Amino acid sequence: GPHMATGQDRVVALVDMDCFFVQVEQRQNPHLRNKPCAVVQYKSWKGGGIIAVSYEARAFGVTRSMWADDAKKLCPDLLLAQVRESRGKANLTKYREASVEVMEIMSRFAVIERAAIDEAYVDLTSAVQERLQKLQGQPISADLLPSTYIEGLPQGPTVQKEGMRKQGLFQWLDSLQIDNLTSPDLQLTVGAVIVEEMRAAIERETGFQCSAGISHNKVLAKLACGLNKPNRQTLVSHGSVPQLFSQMPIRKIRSLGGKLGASVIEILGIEYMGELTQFTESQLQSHFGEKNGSWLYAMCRGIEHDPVKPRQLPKTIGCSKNFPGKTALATREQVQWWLLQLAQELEERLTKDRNDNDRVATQLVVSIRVQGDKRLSSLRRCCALTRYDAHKMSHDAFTVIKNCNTSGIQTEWSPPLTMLFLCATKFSAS
DNA sequence: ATTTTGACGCT
Ligand SMILES: [Mg+2]
Ligand SMILES: [Mg+2]
Ligand SMILES: [Mg+2]
Repeated sequence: GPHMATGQDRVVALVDMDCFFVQVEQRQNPHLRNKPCAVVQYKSWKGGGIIAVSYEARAFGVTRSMWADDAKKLCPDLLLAQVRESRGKANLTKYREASVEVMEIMSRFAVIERAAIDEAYVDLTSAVQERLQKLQGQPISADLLPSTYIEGLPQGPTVQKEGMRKQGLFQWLDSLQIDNLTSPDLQLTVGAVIVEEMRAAIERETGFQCSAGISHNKVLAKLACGLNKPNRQTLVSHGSVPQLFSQMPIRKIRSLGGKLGASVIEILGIEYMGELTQFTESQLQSHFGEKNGSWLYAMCRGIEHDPVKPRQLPKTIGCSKNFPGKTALATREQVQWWLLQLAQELEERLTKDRNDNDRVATQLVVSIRVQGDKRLSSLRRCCALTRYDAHKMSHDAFTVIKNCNTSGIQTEWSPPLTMLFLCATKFSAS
């Protein structure tokens, strides 16, 4: 009891831009605003592959990883914006630059960890301490939390969505003990006030709306963020965890959506995160390894210690192209031309990175796939990156892969290549 | 024939 650590030491937020690439295109083209629309890359094969979907289009069943032609079957009025194509390939620069806009706003409020192009974790512990001092024991008004849900409320003894939201927030604020500055529930509540202000700043200064989760760690913040989308934020308190986890499929927790979570389900014969509490830490370690076992033992109790890392910039700058079916590169000239295209985009992005961020990549990673291999990568080789020169980088990549050609013939490349990937890594200050 | 990314853990 008195020594049971409860994982209530931090306030952590996860901010997730709503249907991000779609909003970028809708800001640029007002005709797309408030319409079923999607972002598609390429157009020739089946109308293009959808990679982002507005909530209006999601209502028709349109999803990511859908061909545009099939999406149009579900949603005949679906509007489409195409990813830019440069040097023969999709180019995501517009979305990377929009991401920078949002990340730089978030960084004015607190230390952020860039988790993906459209999401960042925020460590709000210190900001919450400061705001609690500025308030002077003053109660927190519902008006400070106009888009916040309290997960698990209302409970106990209106039929509209905003009405339920307000009833739950009222119950929460009515229970709060605002005079105890060390109360974790109060700390989370102030965190949510700050996140309201952060999301308001993002929308005012970029036009982009986002959702957010506020809790005591990254996994719960991420889970909370998805509970009320779009354009809303959700507070998941420590006390809400038992009910929340009692019917939460294991695959919904970050890192359990794949083979490990499937093994948890199969080996333990359970379905819901909360069912994990009935195993000892040693039992979970025995099935899933020392680190996974300890992590699961604490996580099913709502506890995790993974820090919000101070990293606003990506650690790698990469570019890749698949060559599916019959487009597979079967000649040396082909391989060299496409290595050059990838290397030129990489050089452009690298030079911009060096100017903006005072750093230089030192390693070039080359990865290829050969036809007939279920693995995403068939071969991954590194070499030195000493000069931001596209021709040199393409030559080096060719040098490190050229012995993969099993063909005895001079030009022909066998087996044909279905993927090329150049990645700049190992940055150093400059 | 989703494609094009990005981070991290294992050995
Ligand atoms: Mg996201
Ligand atoms: Mg998103
Ligand atoms: Mg998504």
